[PDB]
Amino acid sequence: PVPSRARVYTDVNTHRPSEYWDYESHVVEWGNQDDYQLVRKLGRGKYSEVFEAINITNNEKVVVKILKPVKKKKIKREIKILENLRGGPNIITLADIVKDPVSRTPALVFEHVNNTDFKQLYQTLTDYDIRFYMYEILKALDYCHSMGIMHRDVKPHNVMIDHEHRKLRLIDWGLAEFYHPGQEYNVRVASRYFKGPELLVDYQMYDYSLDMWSLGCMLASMIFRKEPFFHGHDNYDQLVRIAKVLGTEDLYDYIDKYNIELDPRFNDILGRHSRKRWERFVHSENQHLVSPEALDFLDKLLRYDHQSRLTAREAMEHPYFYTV
Ligand SMILES: NCc1ccc(-c2ccccc2)c(Cl)c1
Ligand SMILES: NCc1ccc(-c2ccccc2)c(Cl)c1
Repeated sequence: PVPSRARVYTDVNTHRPSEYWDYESHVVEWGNQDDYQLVRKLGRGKYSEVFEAINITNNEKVVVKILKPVKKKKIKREIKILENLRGGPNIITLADIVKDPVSRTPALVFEHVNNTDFKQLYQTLTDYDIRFYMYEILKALDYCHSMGIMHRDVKPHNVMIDHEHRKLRLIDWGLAEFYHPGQEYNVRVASRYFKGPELLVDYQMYDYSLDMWSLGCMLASMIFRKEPFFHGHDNYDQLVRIAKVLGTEDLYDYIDKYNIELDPRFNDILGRHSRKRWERFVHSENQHLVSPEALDFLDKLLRYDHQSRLTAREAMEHPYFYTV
């Protein structure tokens, strides 16, 4: 394959000492698990259990994410990234890191967010509310990309919103990684519906722009009330769903530009598809959320070529946000 490099924040890690990005060498220090009283279970993740808790020293609510220690290197990575990003705009705050002695289990302690339900959001949110929260996510992405970090798991479940206080936090940094120009990354990242074409075609030299594709998927589902927008049933079918909207001609131009070898599993499923106009997804139920500025902004995010997508900073300057 042909090499690629990010158009922005290309060398931010190159120009910092190893301590910043070498998470494997990072020394993790535990807090006191006895400072936290678990209140209730909030839910269960792939390799984690999330609880609402009280910090008994200051009577503040916190969230405790109990990790199933499957890979130590991955836990060190999440911790180092959370420490590096601590205090950034709309980044979840890691308040503490604790361990249970007997069970020998690590846990991350976060600021608590009174999360407004997803199904309770996409019907009451206005055109303004969509622009407002999209801009809040862009603040978090431009910040983490400026800090040389790709989130790699942008999706609705990883965006906590306290609607009453118009407060947004980008969470679950467990798949995040440091961007190093020329580095070949694992493509088995992000959640199916939000995976960029780069991942689906096994193009490893990707960058922060992967997050901009995921953001585009979120925007499309919100303005069109079609959740998820690209409904793949497996990773191969996910590319077919994208190709049914973006068309197969541009898919091959992308493969040719980067000299990508297309997996034989695509042979019988990809077919031939024209490019669809964004206006065809407009209906009576969603027309109050769609505007020419909304469709122009979406068109500039949902592009096969990872290099041709708007950066988070370029996205923030789009006319779609003139009212926020
Ligand atoms: N003081 C009550 C209590 C008990 C166990 C844990 C715990 C569980 C798993 C991993 C780390 C800590 C915590 Cl956070 C609090
Ligand atoms: N935690 C679920 C959820 C629901 C809706 C949105 C949203 C809101 C406005 C614009 C785009 C997405 C987000 Cl960011 C998260």
